[PDB]
Amino acid sequence: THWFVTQRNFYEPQIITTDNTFVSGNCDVVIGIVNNTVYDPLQPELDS
Amino acid sequence: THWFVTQRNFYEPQIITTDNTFVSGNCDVVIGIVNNTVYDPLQPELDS
Ligand SMILES: *[C@@H]1O[C@H](CO)[C@@H](O[C@@H]2O[C@H](CO)[C@@H](O)[C@H](O)[C@H]2NC(C)=O)[C@H](O)[C@H]1NC(C)=O
Ligand SMILES: *[C@@H]1O[C@H](CO)[C@@H](O[C@@H]2O[C@H](CO)[C@@H](O)[C@H](O)[C@H]2NC(C)=O)[C@H](O)[C@H]1NC(C)=O
Ligand SMILES: *[C@@H]1O[C@H](CO)[C@@H](O)[C@H](O)[C@H]1NC(C)=O
Ligand SMILES: *[C@@H]1O[C@H](CO)[C@@H](O)[C@H](O)[C@H]1NC(C)=O
Repeated sequence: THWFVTQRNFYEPQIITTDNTFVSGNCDVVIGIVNNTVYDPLQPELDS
Repeated sequence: THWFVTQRNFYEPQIITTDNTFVSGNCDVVIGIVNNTVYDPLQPELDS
């Protein structure tokens, strides 16, 4: 049900954030891309 | 005219930000250092 990002050689699930991932292109080009939510750690810091 | 940062093996220009670069030293030591503007993605989030 949930999506995580792990190191390749050892299972260690982390919450998918903007500090784990980078942005390039859009979803109309990558084959097999999946919808999910990426957590932004700066948003609740701004809100609080 | 403009300055970008790209991976060395494939031309893919990106906006020079504090997440693409690291700070060390000052302008008076590096030979050939060039003036430019480094974008900070946190400033417009703080301002908005
Ligand atoms: C991922 O979400 C996007 C929208 O956030 C979905 O794209 C939509 O597709 C439906 C049906 O084709 C359209 O009614 C919407 O107008 C589309 N929105 C956009 C922004 O394109 C996409 O289908 C979702 N991906 C999957 C496979 O679930
Ligand atoms: C980069 O911009 C700085 C200004 O922020 C320039 O530094 C000035 O240049 C001359 C002296 O070299 C005078 O305007 C000031 O005394 C300098 N300021 C400081 C604090 O160094 C610098 O010359 C510019 N570099 C280039 C090549 O344009
Ligand atoms: C994987 O292959 C199946 C066919 O067995 C297809 O239905 C599915 O869309 C494919 N998914 C991706 C990400 O290529
Ligand atoms: C590069 O070479 C030119 C001569 O063609 C010289 O004017 C310039 O100062 C040099 N710059 C550096 C950083 O060595």
